[PDB]
Amino acid sequence: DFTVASPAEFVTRFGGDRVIEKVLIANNGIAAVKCMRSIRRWAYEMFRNERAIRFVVMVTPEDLKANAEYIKMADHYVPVPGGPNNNNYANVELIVDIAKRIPVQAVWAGWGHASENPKLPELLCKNGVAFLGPPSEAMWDKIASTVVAQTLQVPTLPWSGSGLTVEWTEDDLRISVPEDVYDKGCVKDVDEGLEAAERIGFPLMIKASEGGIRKAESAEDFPILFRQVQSEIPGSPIFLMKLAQHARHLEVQILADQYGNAVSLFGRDCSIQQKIVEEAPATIAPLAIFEFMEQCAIRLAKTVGYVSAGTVEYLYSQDGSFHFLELNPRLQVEHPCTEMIADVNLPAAQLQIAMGVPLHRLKDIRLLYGESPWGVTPISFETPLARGHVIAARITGTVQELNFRSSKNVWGYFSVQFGHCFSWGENREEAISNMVVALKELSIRTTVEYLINLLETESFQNNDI
Repeated sequence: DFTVASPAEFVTRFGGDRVIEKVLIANNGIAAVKCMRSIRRWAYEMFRNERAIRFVVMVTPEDLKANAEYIKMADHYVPVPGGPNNNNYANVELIVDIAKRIPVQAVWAGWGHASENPKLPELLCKNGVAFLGPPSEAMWDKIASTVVAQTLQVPTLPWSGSGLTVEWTEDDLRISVPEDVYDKGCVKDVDEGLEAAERIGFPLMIKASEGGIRKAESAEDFPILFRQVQSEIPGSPIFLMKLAQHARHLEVQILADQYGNAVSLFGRDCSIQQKIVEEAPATIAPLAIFEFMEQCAIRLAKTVGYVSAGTVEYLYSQDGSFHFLELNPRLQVEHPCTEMIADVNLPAAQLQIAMGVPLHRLKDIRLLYGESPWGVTPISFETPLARGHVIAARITGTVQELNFRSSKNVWGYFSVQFGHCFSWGENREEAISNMVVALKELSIRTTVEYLINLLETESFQNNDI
């Protein structure tokens, strides 16, 4: 019930600093379709015009030949070289050239391809183009980020850099890891390798940071395996990190604006492991523990100057301990789980953030926090209940939506085959049951029998680790 005439009017009235009305999508397949469907839906709601934000897509010969849906869906497309993605979707220089020549005001890369390449936002920024994602400085490996996490009192697994911290009360006058602290997290010799490994305990991983990884069971296996890592990527820093036991992958979803505000959007639990089944919210962890995880995730995001959507990945074990793995600096294909339980349109939030709109002016965010939809006053994101429950199951640039007649709260896609079904319920029990009902409709096979067995076992229904 608050609408405006155009993107320029929107940016002004909602406190932004940059008009974005045409976006280049450097991706194909489901990413491109979902980006467009989500932002057009928001565009319809904000401007009463579904095409107020225009989309240009990049298209390979392969995608054209298959007549991929996202091609005709877009308002414009640009043919690009085929072959492996270094020729097309992951080619930063090409993405940037296309973006300047059209011109568009922003690029969305979604997941895969160049989405994790710092050089993309950097070159886009150099050239006056926005990125729907974190800035290059934010996005600027496992050794440094783990040191940054420890500096901010986020728990990490025992590793060759355990206990390292950096100078930080430098305040919101971006953190940085000194070359000299970085090295103490590295093992140079088999000899100092073995010493570090005796502090850490076995089993542990030996990892080339420029990856080149071996699992080591003992001090006797260690030297052979360490030499193998060095042979596989010569010159790389090597670090050691302890394996985790009786553990589960969980994530906190984060959304940050360009003003140092960041909020969590609950998170996700991979309850069957690649991920076969993913769930939102992560009910495996007691709420008090998960909110502490959220607060750690948020502090990390603010300190590195994160912008846009991102995931903080954790391991969680039966004994309640959790450990930071990494901040995955992009939207993920499983994001509809989060959108559903939080009622947040994530690609549209990414767009609004790229136009300079603050978090507290994002309507979905205000409503999530029980505030007026169109108020202007800041919100304490430190001082919401999940909307039901979602199970996402992996089933196994053309995109076919999945067709449910008898099953109700279920949707999905597959593409060329792999896809997901997503099932919502008022609680976990109903979400699981709706999923099983949908898979049975799907079965009129192999993937469905595999999943249905999974979902029907007591261990899963109880959510054991």
